[PDB]
Amino acid sequence: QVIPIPSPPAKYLLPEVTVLDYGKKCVVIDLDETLVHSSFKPISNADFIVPVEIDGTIHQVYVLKRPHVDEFLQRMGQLFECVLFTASLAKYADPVADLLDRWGVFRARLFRESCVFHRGNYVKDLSRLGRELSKVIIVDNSPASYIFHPENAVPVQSWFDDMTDTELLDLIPFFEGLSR
Repeated sequence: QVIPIPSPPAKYLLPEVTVLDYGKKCVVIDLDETLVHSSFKPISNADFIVPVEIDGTIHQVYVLKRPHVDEFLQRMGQLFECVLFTASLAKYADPVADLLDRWGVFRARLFRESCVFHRGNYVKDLSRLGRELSKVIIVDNSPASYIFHPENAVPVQSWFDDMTDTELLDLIPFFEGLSR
């Protein structure tokens, strides 16, 4: 009581759903190989460059945007409570999301701290979100991420650099139809 006790830990990944989000499915979206592909190998046509300090030293990260990601994120931001959920380091993923999400589309961003190590893999345990599970969808290229919840996952192919990819555009009418 004398001096303030540090903040007591939340029991759920997300806060309670806000007003503008009542009645909306929660869509958990992955970052790496889902929305973008990053390397440390320099390329001339990167979409973003992000400097990341690890162990006191600066790495330049080169980020390519999967085709149609802007249009996809824009429409998802209109229809759902969107949550970025990655097993990537927040020091990397956060500044990337700042450049990618220019429109307040993501209600929340969850990184490595929100993933659990299970038998070689980093799992996104959807029962921890604080949301109705029949009202959660996961958009993620790595089935190992959703090992506990494969019924909530629409299959998403890993994306590296193929500019003919249209999976995010094809996701739009799928998600519109289940917005109903």
